Parts: sequence; C-alpha cells; structure tokens
Amino acid sequence: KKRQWALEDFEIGRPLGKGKFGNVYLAREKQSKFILALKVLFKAQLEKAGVEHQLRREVEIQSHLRHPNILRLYGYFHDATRVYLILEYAPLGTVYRELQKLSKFDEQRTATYITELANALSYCHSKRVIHRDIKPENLLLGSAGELKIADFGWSVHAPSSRRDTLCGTLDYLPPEMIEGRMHDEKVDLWSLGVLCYEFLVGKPPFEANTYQETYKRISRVEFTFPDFVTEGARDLISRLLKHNPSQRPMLREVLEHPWITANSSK
Ligand SMILES: O=C(O)c1ccc(Nc2nccc(Nc3ccccc3C(F)(F)F)n2)cc1
Repeated sequence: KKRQWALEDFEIGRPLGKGKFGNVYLAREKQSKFILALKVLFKAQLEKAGVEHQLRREVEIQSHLRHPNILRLYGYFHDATRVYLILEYAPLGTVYRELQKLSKFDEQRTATYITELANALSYCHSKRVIHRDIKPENLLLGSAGELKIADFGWSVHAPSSRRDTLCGTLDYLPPEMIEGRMHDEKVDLWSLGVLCYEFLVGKPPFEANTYQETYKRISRVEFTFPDFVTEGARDLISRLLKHNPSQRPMLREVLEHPWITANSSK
C-alpha cells in the first residue's frame, strides 16, 4: 500500500459503533466507490492513555495479517484533530449482537465459530502474535456469516511481560494475565475456552458483580455448567480453561476435537 489518503477522499455514512476514543463509520471511497469502515480516533483522547504506541502496534500488526477470518486493515492517516484507520467492512456486525439476539448459540454454530477462531489464531501465532482481547464485541461477521477477528487494540508480540492497567476486561483474561505475570500464546487458548462457554451458555463462565470477585473466580478457575451443556462441549471447555498454560491444548488438538469435528460445519 503506497499512496497517502485523506478525509476528503471519503464519504462517511452510518455510525457502526461508539467508544471513548472514537467511533467506527461505514464509509465510501469517492473515486472507486469502494465500501469500507473508517475507525476515527481522537489524538487528544488517546495521548492520555499512553496507548499511542499500542495503537501503532495494533496498526503495524493488523495491516500485515492476511486471513479470511481476520479483519483487514488497509491503511491509515491523520490530521490536526484525529487519526483514521481504513478497515475492511464486515456487513453482519458483531458476534456480540448475534448472541444478544439468539440469546445463545447451538453446538453447530458454536463449533463453527470456534473453528473459524482457531484457524485465525493459528495464523496469528505462527507470526508470534497474541491477541489477548479475544471476545464477542471484538468479533465481526462477514457476508457469508463467517467469524472475523476485528479489534487488535490489545494484541502484542510473544512472549510478553506486560502488566497493563487495562489489557481489556476481566471476563476473558487468563490467571497469568490478571496476576500480572509473564504470558504467551496460551492466553488466547484460555480465551477461546471462555468464548466457547459464552456461546453455548450465553454468559462468560466467570461472570460476577464486581471485578474483585470475578478476579477471584478466574484465578481459582471456578465455573459450573448448566444441565444443557453436552459432555463433548464440557470436555473441550475443561481442557481449555486450565490455570497452568502448558496444560492447555494446541489449536491443532482443538480443531481435531471430537465435539468440534462432529459439530463444526467448517
Ligand atoms: O449495525 C451494526 O451493529 C454493525 C454492522 C456492521 C459492523 N461491521 C464492522 N466492520 C468493520 C469494523 C467495525 N467496527 C466495530 C463497530 C461496532 C462495534 C465493534 C466493532 C469492532 F468489532 F470492529 F470493534 N464494524 C459493525 C456493527
């Protein structure tokens, strides 16, 4: 990607999503009539967080990833007030909204999303990229209904030492992360297990009223299953949520899991 863009090249449309830093907009590039999404971040907002460098890492990382299950970053640009990220547009919205709607998914839709996810995380990890923010408000759906990892804000290079006052919120964070320790690609395997549970049950398995209690649930790995969660599903999830990262499966074993294979349409 070569030429420099600017706001004047784009017609901005419907707001897709909101945020403190800024909003995501449907937009159309005037010359090609190309439909995409523009994420607009205020320079004056993001300096306060010291995240300007993590934004630069998010941009560097996401633009260099090519995967059907990862949301493209085409490029970026800035001006006086704000910063613009030029994104692939995922027409069906977030997995979060799907989940609010259906209230929870079935084993076939779940195992398929888990498959699209695992495939994507394989790609990333081969590049030694850890996501660490994996969660349904960060996951989008393409035209065909396929899962796409969207928001790379917290992704990092592996391994990582990071204690970040926010690496993005507790329900999806593994014990080694919340406890401020060293971590690796095993982080996303835990998160995959949290997500798998949220898909079937409709709520993350560590959910609680306060951060302090959720913190307790995570570090103690305290979760229970509703009667309707099948043993195959229980088994994969129990395999993924392990306090000891090294006892978590490789994505290969995830993709090869009996319940995944019996269920995934992909
Ligand atoms: O109508 C909708 O609700 C709708 C329709 C299409 C969408 N598709 C879409 N495409 C690219 C980026 C993007 N950002 C975004 C927006 C809102 C929330 C989360 C994100 C994420 F995931 F990128 F961070 N959303 C998003 C939302």
